[PDB]
Amino acid sequence: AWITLEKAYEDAETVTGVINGKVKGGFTVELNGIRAFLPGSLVDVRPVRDTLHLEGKELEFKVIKLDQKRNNVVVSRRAVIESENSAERDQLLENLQEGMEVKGIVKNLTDYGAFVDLGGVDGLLHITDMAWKRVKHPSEIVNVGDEITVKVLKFDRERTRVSLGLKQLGEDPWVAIAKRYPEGTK
Repeated sequence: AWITLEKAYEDAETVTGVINGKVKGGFTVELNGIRAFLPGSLVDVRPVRDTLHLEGKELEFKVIKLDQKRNNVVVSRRAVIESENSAERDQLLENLQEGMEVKGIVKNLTDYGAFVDLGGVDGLLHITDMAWKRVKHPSEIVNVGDEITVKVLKFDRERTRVSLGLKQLGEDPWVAIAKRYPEGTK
């Protein structure tokens, strides 16, 4: 099995595997007795809110990384997912959508930011920038699969990543404070 997964890493082979469980960062797959990890942002082209149907199904994965030292292989639904996303990443790379303003669907929420799919690029929408308010948890404002319009603060071309912000639609209250609250106000 270990020789099998190493060749499929070299040969880019499609291997059948069973997803044994889902964790906060992805799904656990088993391939010929070797433990695989499917990243949450890499599970499917559609951010299907009902992930329960993905548990226990035999599905094919492409070996991205084989770790001899840890007995774990990181797989994603590759082959199929990589050529389409390169064209779409290039399209977003060429369009840049008036400073990357785009409707996006939140694939997964993390405690330091939200993963928002803009159709090819991964954005971290930080809890600080989800709203002007210092929210303790992103889960109350945006649910997995909600469409939010977010404005990009930073575009990382080399990693095909965008840093997102929601604050910029809400008129900056600090500039209003300069007009609302002079020094000395109780």
